[PDB]
Amino acid sequence: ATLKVIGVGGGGNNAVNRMIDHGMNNVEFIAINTDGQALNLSKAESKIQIGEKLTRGLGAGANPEIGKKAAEESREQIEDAIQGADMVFVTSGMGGGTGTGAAPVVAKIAKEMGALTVGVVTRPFSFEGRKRQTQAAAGVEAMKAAVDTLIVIPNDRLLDIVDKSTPMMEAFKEADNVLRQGVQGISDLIAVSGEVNLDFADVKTIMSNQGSALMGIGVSSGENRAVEAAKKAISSPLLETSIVGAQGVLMNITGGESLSLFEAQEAADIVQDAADEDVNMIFGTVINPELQDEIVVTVIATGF
Ligand SMILES: Nc1nc2c(ncn2[C@@H]2O[C@H](COP(=O)(O)OP(=O)(O)OP(O)(O)=S)[C@@H](O)[C@H]2O)c(=O)[nH]1
Repeated sequence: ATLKVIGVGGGGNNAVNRMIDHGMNNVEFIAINTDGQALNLSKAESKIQIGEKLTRGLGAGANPEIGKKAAEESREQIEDAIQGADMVFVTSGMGGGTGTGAAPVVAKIAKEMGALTVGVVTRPFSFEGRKRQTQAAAGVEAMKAAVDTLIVIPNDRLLDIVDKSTPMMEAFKEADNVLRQGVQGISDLIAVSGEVNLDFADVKTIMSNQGSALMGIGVSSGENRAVEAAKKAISSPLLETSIVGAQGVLMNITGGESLSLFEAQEAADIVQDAADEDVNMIFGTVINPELQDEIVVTVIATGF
């Protein structure tokens, strides 16, 4: 199953560049922008410049109608770059001109083409003002009605989880953790055949046309290693929705040879309780003898 990560706008490409510098293998990146000046500094193995005649190589100057029309008009090259993909993550800063307008349509392209399409967008800092927060909003709703399932990140939460000293690029990286977690997690299920296996059909089942989504990976060792990992796993302070009310869950548990039944049940109960609802849970496990004292819980939860 081939996974493609698509940045749309400068935000999206920064997202991409950081994720490359982090090193993610067996995921194919695509950078997409109106701004040529940007794309020239992207590390993406594949780049697509859109709205060329609309903007002559400049960004969309905070009118999304431009990013929209731009992409809608470079559809065919986009499609060629997409093709061969089973799942696509569409990543974008909402509020700009390019992202807000083009991103909803990259994903609508991606959905019609048949891909399982996950939106991962940022809402902007309150300090960017009301007007941007509203353009951002319009984007997010287009993105919701355009994808299978959407992840939203109000940028303001960074200010809540950062200390007064943290460089800006660090805060943005911490926001990247969401995308990195989903991508690494799914990539990992797909690549490994478990004792109780999860595969891509399960991903399709919990993620197709489900609205809001949470994606986590939690890692821990110690006494309560399984409760602690499942608790790390299901908890971003960076999201718009919590886990509560979830209606679909896919959950994988990876451990060494001492992975107990009792504690697999314990992590699964962390989750099942946490939704506060009768869930459709699909459950899987992997015993990786390399792993010594630590376990990793991968959780993907939708249905809000
Ligand atoms: N969290 C995070 N947010 C970003 C980043 N880059 C931009 N943003 C936010 O996302 C929004 C849009 O990002 P940006 O890439 O500048 O828009 P654009 O679509 O490129 O807009 P334009 O070039 O046509 S004007 C901005 O309002 C900003 O708040 C980033 O690297 N990390």
